[PDB]
Amino acid sequence: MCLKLNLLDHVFANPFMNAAGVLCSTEEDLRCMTASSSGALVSKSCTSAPRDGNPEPRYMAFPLGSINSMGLPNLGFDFYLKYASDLHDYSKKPLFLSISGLSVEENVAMVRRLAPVAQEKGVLLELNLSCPNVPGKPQVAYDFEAMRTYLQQVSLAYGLPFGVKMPPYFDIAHFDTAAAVLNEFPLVKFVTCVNSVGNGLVIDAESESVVIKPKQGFGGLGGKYILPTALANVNAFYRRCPDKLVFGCGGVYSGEDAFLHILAGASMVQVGTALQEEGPGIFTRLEDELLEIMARKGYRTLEEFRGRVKTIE
Amino acid sequence: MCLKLNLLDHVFANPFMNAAGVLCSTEEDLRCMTASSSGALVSKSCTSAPRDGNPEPRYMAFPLGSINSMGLPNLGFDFYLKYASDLHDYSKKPLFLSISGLSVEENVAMVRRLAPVAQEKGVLLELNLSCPNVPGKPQVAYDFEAMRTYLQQVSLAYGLPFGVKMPPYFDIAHFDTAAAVLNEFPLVKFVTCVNSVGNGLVIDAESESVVIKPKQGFGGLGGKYILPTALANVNAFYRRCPDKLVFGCGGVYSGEDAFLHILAGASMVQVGTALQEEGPGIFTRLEDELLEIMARKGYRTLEEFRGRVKTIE
Ligand SMILES: Cc1cc2nc3c(=O)[nH]c(=O)nc-3n(C[C@H](O)[C@H](O)[C@H](O)COP(=O)(O)O)c2cc1C
Ligand SMILES: Cc1cc2nc3c(=O)[nH]c(=O)nc-3n(C[C@H](O)[C@H](O)[C@H](O)COP(=O)(O)O)c2cc1C
Ligand SMILES: COc1ccccc1CCc1c(C(=O)O)[nH]c(=O)[nH]c1=O
Ligand SMILES: COc1ccccc1CCc1c(C(=O)O)[nH]c(=O)[nH]c1=O
Repeated sequence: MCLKLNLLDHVFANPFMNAAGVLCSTEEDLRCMTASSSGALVSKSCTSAPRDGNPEPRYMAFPLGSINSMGLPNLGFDFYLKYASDLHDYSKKPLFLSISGLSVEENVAMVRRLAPVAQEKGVLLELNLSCPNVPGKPQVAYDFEAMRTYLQQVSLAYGLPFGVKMPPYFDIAHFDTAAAVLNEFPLVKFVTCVNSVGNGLVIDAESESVVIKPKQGFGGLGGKYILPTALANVNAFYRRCPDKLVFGCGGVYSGEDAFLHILAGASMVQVGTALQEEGPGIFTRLEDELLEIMARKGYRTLEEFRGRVKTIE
Repeated sequence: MCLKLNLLDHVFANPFMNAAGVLCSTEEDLRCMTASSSGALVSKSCTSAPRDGNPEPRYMAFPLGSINSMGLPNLGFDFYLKYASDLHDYSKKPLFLSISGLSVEENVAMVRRLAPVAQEKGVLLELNLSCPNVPGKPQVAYDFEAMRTYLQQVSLAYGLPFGVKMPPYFDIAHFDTAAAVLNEFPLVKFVTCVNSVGNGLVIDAESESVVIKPKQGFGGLGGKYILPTALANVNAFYRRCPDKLVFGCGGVYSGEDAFLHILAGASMVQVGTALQEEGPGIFTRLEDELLEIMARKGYRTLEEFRGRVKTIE
């Protein structure tokens, strides 16, 4: 019985990894993720220049999940490119590098310089499209014309297989349109579903106050709130993009939740809120828990059940 | 100490009512809601002709909420219009009728017939701007030009104050656009935020199956999963639509949850999943709980805290 996978010309001990943003901003964080039992890691979504992000408090967690308006804090592209080129030990596990430029030109600038390190070292690009562009316009992946432009320019600039981090969608027409945009780009080899459920609002009853400072308390939701949303997106893109991989992200706290993601179509399974809350020991727990469900069911490998969710009649 | 309020030229014993679709389809259901302690009731969204809806199972509930793809089952507009005009006891509480025609023309035809009953009896119109999926196009409230058409045509055809049931939005630009549409229409006097979080997917681990039959298991989410989404929409439209009332719906299981909705800006507070699961007894509990939290805080009226959620400076 085993959790091994072989995809994107890399070998993974198990499907688990951090979600971009969690335990991945500093060298210390990336060393910690590398030392963990995860099957891979992704570095913090970066911009060309370092960012301090938004004022605190900017993340808060609760029994059913988390809310954040971090402001994209990160150490800048050059730091994560150096980590990929010179510091990461690729004998331990594969590395993804997430980029999240605030314009198409910023993305292009970065991926031009990532390319030779991807080619030589095998770091894998995740492009965040659940990202602001022009204020007053929707985020990139909710603006299909912008999304197409970003994908065309990054495809041309980078020229190697990459993946994309998607926001959740809520309307069948959007699933259809979004997947058709993605399927225009052969270099998009994996699709990570999902980024946060956007612009939720947590209010504390005792204090009568919102719980984060930026955006008058509005921020993106993760955790137990979003697992059925996550599963729907994984399965919608799994069905619509038969020549791509889907990676699942949202609401994973247990091996059971991972099993559901995988039944929906997930290859890799990313862990955000739960990892932020529990720390990197979560990965040995998730592995044990998933193996125990597999043993009970008689499944020996992940491919035996991946995408095999049953529908009714 | 009592929770009685006046809105829309009606008096309400308390801000609670059912959410459209729950406990409101049949004459029996409407009589049960009328006999309850709720401050108001709303009828099942209707079409011009009766509908069977989708195959069963089409609703399921879980500790964190519910999923549904009912398919707009309803007894038809003539039945609900007769209920409003002949059967409802207005001395007990106000009645809202929800309309959800499958085209603008169908909505116009229903509202032209409702108008004189509204004038004579004081029934209130809630226009549902959510739709079965049509391939190649989004739900009406996610297509802003379609929404503007619907509202223009209904406003002209009806000519009296009405409200609109909205799906959740997840993007700040979308809140700005949606609210600007709604503010073009002076007759839209209340906005109900929110309908279900669209097209989630619940999967059962043991059976490895989806839990509802229609739409390959996809359906709208309610209950605990959606409370921060609901609060965000309530507050976003409360801030954007100062000349309208906002009715909150989503995630209410307790008086504290109602208190959060009202802090965010809600005038009435609708109860869907929790009502389906607990039954109409829930209304007495919710009242008791809300009054208890008001007493502990020193609030004597709802106006004292409605929309007064605090932000961090
Ligand atoms: C503190 C925090 C920071 C985040 N930063 C990013 C980011 O920089 N890039 C990105 O793609 N997603 C980011 N996300 C989103 C997560 O990658 C993930 O998509 C989301 O939290 C849902 O997964 P979960 O339910 O496991 O939390 C962040 C999430 C959190 C909680
Ligand atoms: C079984 C069921 C049927 C529903 N039917 C409708 C409907 O006919 N019209 C409508 O406006 N909303 C309908 N809804 C949505 C609810 O009114 C409500 O917006 C949603 O369930 C979120 O509230 P909750 O978290 O309290 O469940 C339905 C919900 C359920 C669970
Ligand atoms: C400036 O970057 C923003 C701002 C608001 C919302 C989302 C982003 C992109 C970065 C990001 C953030 C973030 O830094 O707020 N949080 C997430 O949950 N996911 C993300 O992808
Ligand atoms: C989201 O509304 C839909 C979805 C599919 C088919 C019909 C509708 C409108 C009626 C409705 C339904 C429904 O009858 O399925 N369920 C909801 O949660 N909200 C509704 O407003």
